[PDB]
Amino acid sequence: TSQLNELVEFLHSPQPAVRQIAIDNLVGFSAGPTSKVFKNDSYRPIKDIIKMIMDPEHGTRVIIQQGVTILVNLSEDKLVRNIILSDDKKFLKFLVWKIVDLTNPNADIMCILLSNLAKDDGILAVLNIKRNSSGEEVDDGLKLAALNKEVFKSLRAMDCLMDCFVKGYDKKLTKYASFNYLAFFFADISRFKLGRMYFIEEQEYDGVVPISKLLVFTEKYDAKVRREGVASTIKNSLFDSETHERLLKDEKINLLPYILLPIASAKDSEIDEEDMFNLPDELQLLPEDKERDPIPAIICCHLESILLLCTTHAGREYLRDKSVYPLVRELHKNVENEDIGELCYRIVNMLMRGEPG
Ligand SMILES: [Cl-]
Repeated sequence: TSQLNELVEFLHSPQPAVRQIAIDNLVGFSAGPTSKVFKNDSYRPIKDIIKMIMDPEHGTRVIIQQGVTILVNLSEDKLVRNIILSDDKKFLKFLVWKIVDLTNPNADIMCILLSNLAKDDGILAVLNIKRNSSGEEVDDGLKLAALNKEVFKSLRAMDCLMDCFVKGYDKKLTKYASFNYLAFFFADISRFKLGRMYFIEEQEYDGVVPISKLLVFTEKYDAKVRREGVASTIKNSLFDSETHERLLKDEKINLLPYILLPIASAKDSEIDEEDMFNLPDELQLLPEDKERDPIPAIICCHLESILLLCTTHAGREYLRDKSVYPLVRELHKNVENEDIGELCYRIVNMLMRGEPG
């Protein structure tokens, strides 16, 4: 196929029917070598597609679906992501409020787009996106749908996205979405200092430290995406060792048990009675079928978190008192994976150390 260049220009035709036909024929070419065409004329096609998606009148279910599909494919390019975020600031606002709209059938692929955009630090703007009110509202030419007041108590976008992920798993808020890929969004945004601070500080709308609301999903073994993203979010949240003592000893957060459960097993582990007594309550009287997370990369991520918590003496004391060493030892014994093994002994190397001077 030759002259795609002519076809892509019809994306900014004044006639809706033309735009409709153009994007319908272009979505197929957004994957693979032919995707180069969308970067023609300083990424004009991408700007046009964004304009099409946000159109309150002509932005149909299909056009949004096809438009977002294209962007998802093209968002692999750093330069494309830059256009999506900075060229027209309102799109990111449009995107996050559409995800929160529980009547939006394209919510999940929008979560995927959002998670891809989180690779760019421009994503940090999300932390500042807020509404004047719930209920229908106009904002910089955007028609924001009314918030469901029963489930969304905040006017801040980040809080609402958190609500979707925490309460919307297994289609519990919408028949259209489970918001799994918000886990990757959380993972990538928590890499940045300002993103990390959201997750480890108490928020106003519910009076809860956000990272605590994600911990339960470390054991959701029918949602690999959720486990992966949450694991990385926990790890990123522990970047500053000066915050470790507070986070570990906050009983409302109860952080440690949800890092340890994925590496704990009922069948394999040999742990003394005295050591078992010191485990967190959640780790005792495990069910007989309790097994470790089978995916090594997830386990290693949990071990990286434990290793981070070994940075301070107070941290190491806390981990030792909770029988983290026996747990790590048995993991080392029973899971023959060199990456896991290496991390296990790095943790022991730290827990072997006494107090500095
Ligand atoms: Cl999954």
